[PDB]
Amino acid sequence: GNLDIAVYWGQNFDERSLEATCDSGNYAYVIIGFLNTFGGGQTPALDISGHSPSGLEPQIKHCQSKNVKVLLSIGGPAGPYSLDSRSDANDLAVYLFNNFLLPPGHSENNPFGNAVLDGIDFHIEHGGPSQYQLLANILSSFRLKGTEFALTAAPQCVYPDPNLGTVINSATFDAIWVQFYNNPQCSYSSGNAEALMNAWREWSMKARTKKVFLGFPAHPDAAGSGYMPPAKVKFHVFPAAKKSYKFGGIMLWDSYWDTVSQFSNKILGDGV
Repeated sequence: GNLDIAVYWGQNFDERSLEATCDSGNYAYVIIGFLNTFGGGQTPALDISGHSPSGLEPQIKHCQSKNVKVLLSIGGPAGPYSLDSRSDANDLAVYLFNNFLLPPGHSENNPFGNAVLDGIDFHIEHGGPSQYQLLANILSSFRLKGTEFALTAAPQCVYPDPNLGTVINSATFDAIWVQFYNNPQCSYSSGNAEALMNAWREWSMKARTKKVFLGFPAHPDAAGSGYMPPAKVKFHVFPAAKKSYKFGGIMLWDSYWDTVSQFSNKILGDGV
C-alpha cells in the first residue's frame, strides 16, 4: 500500500539535486554517501562526487521539512577507510556526533553547516568487523542520551555479512537494507529469482533488526548484476515479503539512476 523507499544520493556531480530528490515525494529516506576516508591516521573526508558540502545545508533542512529523513553513510563501495583500532572508533564516533548529529556550537566546524542529520548509515564493504561494533556501541550510547537519530546498515546479500554480520547480531540497527545486487549467489539473475527469494527468507528470519529493506539497482547500468524490473518486483517479491513482520520497504541504488529509469515511479504507480 504505502511503501517506504530509501535511496542513496551523492554519487554523481550532475545528478538531480538533493532538494529536488526530496521534492519528488518518492522517498521516506535519503542517504547521503559517502564519508569514505577515515581511520589509519587519516583525517575524515567526504566524497560526495564534487557537490559543495556547505551548499547542502539548506537542502537537508528542506528535505526534513517535507518529512524526509536524511542520513550520512560511512564507508562506501570504495575508499581508504578502515577502523582497526579502538581509538579510531572513538575518534570517529565523536566526530560524527559533534559535527552531524548535534546542533552546533561552535569551532567544529560542521561540514554541512548547521544541519543536523537524522542518522548514520553503515555501508562497510571491506575491512572485516574490525572495531565497527565499538563504533556502534558508542553511537548507540549517544542515542540513549537524548540525541535521537537512526543507525542503519547496508550489508551484502550473503548471510551473515562478512563485514557487519557481527554488528547486526548486536541488534543495534533500526533498519537494514540488504544489497540484492552484485552477487549472483543471492540476487536476481537469468530469469531466476530463486537465489533472491532464498536470501530474502534468511535475512527476514535471522537479522536482528525491526525493519529489513530489499535493496535493488534502479537501472541495468547501476550495478554489475541483479537488476530486476519493477513489474517483476511487484509481481514476484511483494506478495511474499509483505508477509514478513520485518518487511520495511525497498532501497534503491541510486538517485542518479532512478532519475533516468523512473523505477520508483513505476513501483509506486507514478507517485508525487
